[PDB]
Amino acid sequence: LRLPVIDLSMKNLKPGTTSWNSVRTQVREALEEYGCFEAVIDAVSPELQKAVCNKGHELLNLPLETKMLNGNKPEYDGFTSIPNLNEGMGVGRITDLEKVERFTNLMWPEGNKDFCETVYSYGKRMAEVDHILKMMVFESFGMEKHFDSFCESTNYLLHFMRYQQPGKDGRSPALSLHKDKSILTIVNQNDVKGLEFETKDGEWILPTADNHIVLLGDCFMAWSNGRLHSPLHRVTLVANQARLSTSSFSFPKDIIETPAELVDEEHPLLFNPFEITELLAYCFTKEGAKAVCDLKQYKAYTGALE
Ligand SMILES: [Fe+3]
Repeated sequence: LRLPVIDLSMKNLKPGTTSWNSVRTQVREALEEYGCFEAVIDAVSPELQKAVCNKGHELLNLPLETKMLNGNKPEYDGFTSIPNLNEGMGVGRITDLEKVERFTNLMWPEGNKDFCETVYSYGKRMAEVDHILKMMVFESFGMEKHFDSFCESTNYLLHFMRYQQPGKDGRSPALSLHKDKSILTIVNQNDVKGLEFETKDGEWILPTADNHIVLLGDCFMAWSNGRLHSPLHRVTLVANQARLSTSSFSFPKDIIETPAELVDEEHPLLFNPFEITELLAYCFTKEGAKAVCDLKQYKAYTGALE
């Protein structure tokens, strides 16, 4: 039980090249079988990775009243906390420099150029990794001519989750089982492990914290008509130390729609089209939390599997 490891060294990785075609096959197979993979990413230096970790702590160290200024939508960017367990919040529209500048001046009226420049740089570099990976998936399904339309006005999110020292060694649950509602999520654990995936079998893979982890969200699973797997995951601390994760999410401009090419006799249409803002909100309500672990419990489900 160990994840695929995919070398996304940007060197040599241009469309049409030999290395690109090899990496494309690895990405498609990993996201079909596991829904995730460890990724070696040099689009971001170790120096920038540590700077973004420091910026996450600086944001989460602000007063509660300041963090609340980022709104009441914890399904996307809003401040969330389970007392004595975890806290988190996000920078929405991280690839829009004007939106990052506004967010920064909301949090730091006297200014914080270091925070704004660091997080925008990381968001831009990780969005290119997301773009390349989606492109490889589209190419793998014969859909490269539909790719630019899919990607128009992609929404990117940078999200920090912090986990308090659990007070014990061994094993301390810290975040509950869910599927992400992104297209892709790219996670860095900042040298402390705990992210844990359920296999299709029902086994558990707890990777080390040396590399980025790519995982599929329910938007890509729906786009693929269930051909790709969105994996169930949770966080379990394995040591008495604090943990901060840095995660990059892609979301569509508005609608996800499954292309006709991926529907056939053996693969009936699983999901009607749906709006991401509605899905995200719904999963955070009492009546809609059934959809957190399974998009088939959402209103878009066709009932095809009877
Ligand atoms: Fe997640």
